[PDB]
Formats: sequence, C-alpha cells, structure tokens
Amino acid sequence: TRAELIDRFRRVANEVRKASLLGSGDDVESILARTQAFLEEGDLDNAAREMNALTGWSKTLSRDWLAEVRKVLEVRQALEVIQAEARLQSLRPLPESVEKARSEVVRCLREHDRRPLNCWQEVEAFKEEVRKLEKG
Amino acid sequence: TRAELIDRFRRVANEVRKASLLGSGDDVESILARTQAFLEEGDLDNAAREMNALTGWSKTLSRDWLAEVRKVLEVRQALEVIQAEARLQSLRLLPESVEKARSEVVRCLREHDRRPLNCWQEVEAFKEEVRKLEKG
Repeated sequence: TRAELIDRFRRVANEVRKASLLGSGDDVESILARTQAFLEEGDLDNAAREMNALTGWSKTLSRDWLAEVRKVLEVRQALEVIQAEARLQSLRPLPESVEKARSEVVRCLREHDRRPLNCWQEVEAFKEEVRKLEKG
Repeated sequence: TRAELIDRFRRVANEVRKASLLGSGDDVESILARTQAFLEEGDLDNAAREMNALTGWSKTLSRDWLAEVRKVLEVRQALEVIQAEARLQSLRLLPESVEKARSEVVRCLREHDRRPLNCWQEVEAFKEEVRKLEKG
C-alpha cells in the first residue's frame, strides 16, 4: 500500500532534518519535498531516484560531510603524534625500538601528505613505544 | 625539540579551528590556549594532559562529533530502505529470497531501534534482492 510508504518516508524525513551533518537545509529540504510529492503522486520510480541524491556517495552532499569527517580524523592523528612526542620528552640515547617508530611516522607522513590517515598504524606503533617506556 | 614542539602545535591548533566538527566547541578554544601556554613554560607533562581532551574517546568533545557521524549514517541507511522499498513496489508483483530479506530488515530495525547500524548487512541483502528482481 503506497499510503503506508508515505508515513515511513515522513518519519525518515523527520530524522534527516535533525542530522545537521547531512545538510544545511538548502538542497536537503527540496530533495525531501520533491520525494514526498513524488510518493504522493504515485511516482515511486522518481521518488526512489530523488532520495538517491541523499544516499549516493557520488552526490556532492556526501562529499561535504565525508571531507568534514576526514579533516577531524586527520587533526586527531596529528595531535596524538604531538601528544606522544610530548610524553616522550617529559621522561627524558634511548632504545632504538622507540625512535625507529618515530622516524617511520615522519617518513610515512612525507610519503602520504595528501591523505595522512594512511599512517595510522605507524602512529599506533609510536604511541605503544612511548607507552612501553613508561612501564619499563 | 621543545621549541620545535611548540611550533607544531601552533600549526595543528589552527587546523583544529578549521574543522567545524571538532572546533565548534566553546571549550576547545580554552584547551588550545592552555595547551599552547604549557608548551611555552616547558610543562610538557601538563601539555600532554590537556591534549588528551581532544584525542580521548571518553572525552565529551569526541563524543559530540562521533554521534553526528553515527546519525548521518543511520538516517542514510533509513533512506536506502525506503528507496529499495519504492523500487520493489515500482515493479508490480515475489520470490522467497525477496520476502526473506525485507522481513529481516524490518524486524532488525525495530529490534535495534537505538542502534540501527547493526542491520547494515540485512539492508544490503534487501538492496541486493531488489537489484536481482530489477535485472532477472
């Protein structure tokens, strides 16, 4: 029953509006309105195509928040390298095991400057090396 | 290296402010200044302590933005279910494989009302079944 579908979208549309990352209330409101009307008009095909604008990865809307999530993860990783480096200097030649993990992180970051997240493992090894020094 | 450490954090702090997901907090500005101040005074231990507020998963700041990424994904998954339902109904009709999948997704979503992402596999099976019908 098509009338049952409209109620489902109406509530999903309500949850969409509450999620601030998904849109700035510009295209998102017009996408929902057109989809609501297409469903009310019985144009399931266009309604399905219309909502695709909000779920497809190619659409600009997914790129906006995906970049936002990337910037946040990258900044956190950059902070942890400084944090682990700070903890290291607080302790004050050191084991080659610890410093080899440090050179690897910088060597990796230089290799992947555009997408630093490719060095997440190298950063983890560096953090664990600093952790170990604290214990012995 | 403590001097070089101060310069790096100054660079990262500016990137923190640009990231609206991480820099929207009114508290984050006070953490960066205090973390920056600690570096100038040479209190590396305290500086790393302040930095944990921006990296720890427990801290409110990380809890704030992770919830946003999670609900964008939840609403996105909810839209795909309606989209697959619309296309299924677009095809006037169904194979048991189609019925098995739609009932699994609807059952799962109510059972995991708090965390709908636990149904991502069930949603894919439902989407793949709708694709199978469209192609034959």
